[PDB]
Amino acid sequence: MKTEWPELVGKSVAAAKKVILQDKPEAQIIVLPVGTIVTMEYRIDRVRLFVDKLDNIAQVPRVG
Repeated sequence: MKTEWPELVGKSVAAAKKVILQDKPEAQIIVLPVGTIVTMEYRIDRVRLFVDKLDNIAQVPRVG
């Protein structure tokens, strides 16, 4: 189980989702502005995409 996609930093949401869904077809993908405060709960189904103001991936996407 691959759980992180560092190679997607700087990519658009559209591009990132295409790669993630190949690896984890039933992923629950949520998009949030980078810096958003989140809780510590671990959700194995989820992959949060933290984006910058240009709508590009700003932090390494990971399961959780």
